[PDB]
Amino acid sequence: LLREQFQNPSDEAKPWTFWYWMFGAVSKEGITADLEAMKRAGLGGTYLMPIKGIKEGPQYNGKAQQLTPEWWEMVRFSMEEADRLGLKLGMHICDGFALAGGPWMTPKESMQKIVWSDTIVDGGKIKGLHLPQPEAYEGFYEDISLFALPVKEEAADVMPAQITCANIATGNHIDIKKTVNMDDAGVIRSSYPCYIQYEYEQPFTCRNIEIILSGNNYQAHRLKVMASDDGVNYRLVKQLVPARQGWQNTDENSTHAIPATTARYFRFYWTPEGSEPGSEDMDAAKWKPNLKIKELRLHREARLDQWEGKAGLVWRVASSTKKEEIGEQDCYALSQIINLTDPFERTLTATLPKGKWKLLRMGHTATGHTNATAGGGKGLECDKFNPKAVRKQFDNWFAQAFVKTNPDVARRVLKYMHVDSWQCGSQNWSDTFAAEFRKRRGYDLMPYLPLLAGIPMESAERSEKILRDVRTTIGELVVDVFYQVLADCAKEYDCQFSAECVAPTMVSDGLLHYQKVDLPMGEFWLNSPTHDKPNDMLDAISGAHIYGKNIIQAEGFTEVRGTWNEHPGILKALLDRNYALGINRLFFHVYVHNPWLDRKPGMTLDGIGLFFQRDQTWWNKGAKAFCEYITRCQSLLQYGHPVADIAVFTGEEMPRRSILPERLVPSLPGIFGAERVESERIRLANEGQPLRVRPVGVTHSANMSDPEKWVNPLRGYAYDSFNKDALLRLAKAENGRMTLPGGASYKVLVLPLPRPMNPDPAALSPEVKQKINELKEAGILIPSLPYKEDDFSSYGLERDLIVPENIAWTHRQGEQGDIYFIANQLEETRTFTASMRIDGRKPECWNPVTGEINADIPYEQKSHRTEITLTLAPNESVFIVYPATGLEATEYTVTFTANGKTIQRQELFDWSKEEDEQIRYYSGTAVYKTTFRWKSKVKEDQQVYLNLGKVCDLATVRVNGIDCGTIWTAPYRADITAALKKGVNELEIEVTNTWANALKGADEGKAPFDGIWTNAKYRRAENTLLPAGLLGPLNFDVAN
Ligand SMILES: [Br-]
Ligand SMILES: [Br-]
Ligand SMILES: [Ca+2]
Repeated sequence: LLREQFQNPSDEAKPWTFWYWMFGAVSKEGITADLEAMKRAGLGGTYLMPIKGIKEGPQYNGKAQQLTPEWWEMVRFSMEEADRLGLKLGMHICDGFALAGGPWMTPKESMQKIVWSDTIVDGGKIKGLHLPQPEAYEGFYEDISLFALPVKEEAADVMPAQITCANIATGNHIDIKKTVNMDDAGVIRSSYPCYIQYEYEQPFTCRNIEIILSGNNYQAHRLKVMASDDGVNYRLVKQLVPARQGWQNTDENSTHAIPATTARYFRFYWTPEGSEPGSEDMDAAKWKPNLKIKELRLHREARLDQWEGKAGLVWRVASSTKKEEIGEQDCYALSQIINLTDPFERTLTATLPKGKWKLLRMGHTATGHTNATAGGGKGLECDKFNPKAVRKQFDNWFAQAFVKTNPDVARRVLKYMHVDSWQCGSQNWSDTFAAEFRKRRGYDLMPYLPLLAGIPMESAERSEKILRDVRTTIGELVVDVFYQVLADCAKEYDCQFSAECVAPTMVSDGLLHYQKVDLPMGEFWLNSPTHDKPNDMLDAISGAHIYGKNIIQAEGFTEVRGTWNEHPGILKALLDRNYALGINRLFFHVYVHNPWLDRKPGMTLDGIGLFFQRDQTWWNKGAKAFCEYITRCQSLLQYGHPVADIAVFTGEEMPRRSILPERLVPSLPGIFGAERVESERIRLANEGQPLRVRPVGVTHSANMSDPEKWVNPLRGYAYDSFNKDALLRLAKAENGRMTLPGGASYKVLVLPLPRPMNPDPAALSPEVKQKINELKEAGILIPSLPYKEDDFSSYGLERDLIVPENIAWTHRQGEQGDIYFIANQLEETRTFTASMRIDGRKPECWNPVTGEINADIPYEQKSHRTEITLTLAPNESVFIVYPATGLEATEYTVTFTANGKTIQRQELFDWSKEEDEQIRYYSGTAVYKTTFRWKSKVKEDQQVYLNLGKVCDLATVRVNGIDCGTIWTAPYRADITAALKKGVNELEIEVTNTWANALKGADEGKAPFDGIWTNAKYRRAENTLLPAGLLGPLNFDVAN
């Protein structure tokens, strides 16, 4: 029954934590203390993951380097203690937090890429010729083919150039030293509009520019190319366009094609005007809009536009190459190419026709990626397309946890196998790739292998059709090999399989892998706009919904710079909007193991939060009460199936992933509303490229999308993104709706306009065209775009929930009835109407903070909907469920637990404004004791609240020794009804703040007690003491 799930939730409803072991510094005494704290807070389990080793942190004197006998003894003891306490465990598939590496992997067994070497020679008879050796990682390299291409032009690929620059920006304060300049090594820097000029001795013909960088630089890809024969009259060649790109973009340079241009002078003009704001698919646009280029390489030999990404070496999306850029005469036919593979530190002997020929020697080598955050378990990443390599990774780490510990205990407690978010670049080859390509795509890749160096063949269109097939195959192999093999291994060891995202680092369909896993998992960050991953969150939730996975996990509260002012009151709105998106099992990031019992707050992940661990000031009472709210919420939010009326198709480009709401605004302007259309015009215009600092010390693009401003963006409908695999393999028409196994059922199917991640757009395959037609004939609404009405009520599809803005919500339904989660996102008390798409059933209001149920709230039935009036306090949330006078106190005694000080006061006070330093700089818990008089006996159906006024930051209330609650969020009041008596009552309130004030104290030689230490170095920029204590005033509230 719903009422007993809410009141006595199951173990599946409890949140979990990540548990990080730092630098091999681990102790048994800390393990016991940590696991007991976790059990007392009400967590269900933890994922044990060690991060770095003694080399990275020698000062900590760690005795538990990964994979040593001493380390395995800590893992065994942890398992033993988890069993005693009734907690469960998981571990990741490698040391560190990403991804699938270890010291047992050789270069041959690691991720592979196609590499090559060039040389030009005269034809006729060739004899014992040595060829240049391609890139070989640690000396590993293997030949595949050797091609001979008849040169298109005899002139050289590059020529010498005199390089100069010129500032063109005028007026006002222009820091003259930040105008364009070139250093000793040729590196070009600028913060103001400028040109860079290349002068050739004789006219040069340029077909593309290879842009080479030091790190990332969005602005480098926005140059405007101009050319001149006479040194004064210049003509426009091309405005360059940045390719879509993710945070791991540095493994390859970028080639921008132009129309073939013969000139003595090339000018590259730059301005920051017209820049796009940062996002997950233009990651470098997050950073300051300054220009920085290591080298521009102007090439003569023809190449496809942005080929590095199109060959799958790196995660990128760009437009197909225009005919103006690569025409018939720029491509090679198959009959022109002479394959010299058969003719054998090797040499070549054979004979060519007369003329000059390019000797293109192709092969493969390792990409060079490692599980970089590992300690003892660090080495090369496994080949993701090789099933024996993938199995080997499993056997050498995760499988060993059932052998090198106690095997019977391991089998009871270690029930979860995790793979985290991908951080190992991309790969475009393996020994099996040709054959896999052959079965799946229906033709041979091998004669076309020079496409993977960007050398065009037959036509531009034909070259790019095949390169898309290479990319498609890459993504298919991530799922059918790496995930498939790991899923077999997990089932063999009786483990559940959780996984986070593959996008935006590895070429993939970002949703596709979620079919092979039990527990899709997303990520959401606290106070970290440059590192948040809302598109990851939508990949995991969309994947779960379309592939029928009921439990959706999330790595929550990850904080790029923690500053020790975080407590549960300021985490609630963040959590609730991610519940509205559709997660239902939270994993806290992060609980770090503190091996010392006399250092507080102790060891952290170099100051990366959330600092969620036993030595937090608010752990004992605050972590517990938060986790109780979380468990009540998650009991209802795992019930039944989620409701979503709209499916949005993710297309046929590669790579691909779920679609962010902002990118749908041009398709559905009516649904989003005019105010959203207008605010988006202004944001994307991005006038002045404004900067924001958040957190302390992280300067970034101010107009980047903020997920807090995208609550209920379709104004009462919900959507999932939806891929070709689900369309072709799972979708079925039933009663005018598109259904999928596991409970998804959509009335609308959107085929969005061309968009930044699908700009061509990629043509729909005949099979996709066929299924869409079928679904349309069966009653599924395929709207005509742009869709301009406010909603879909014209077609019989009303909004699910009608509420005002800044109200986050979700809807679940099953045999026992319907549930709406409704949450206030503002720091304001608000009263509003909520209108739900439910006809003639009685609603109830269930309160997740307190566990109270009000089964008889007022409501009105109107036009076959149900309306209620809700009052929500700041950040307050509620579930709507449908079945099928001043205090007058004596002298306060206030006792500061951590340092034993006690004082006597008549009036309440802010700790941070006291003259005594041991109070002024205090962080921790203080116990207030007083008495008050109650006039009359408590009547029947009379309810009394003690209102606490302003609490900094949480308070537990006790009346005549009876616990009346831990108060951590609005409204700040406790129900004292049952504890009251006539006469004098005893009043005790325990109040706890955050660590900020004590750390500022300790930093300045004014620590308020002994034993303060942390490796977390970041602090609030403001340099102020925060408000602290029970500020009041205290008041009674009597009602019925
Ligand atoms: Br870049
Ligand atoms: Br897009
Ligand atoms: Ca992650």
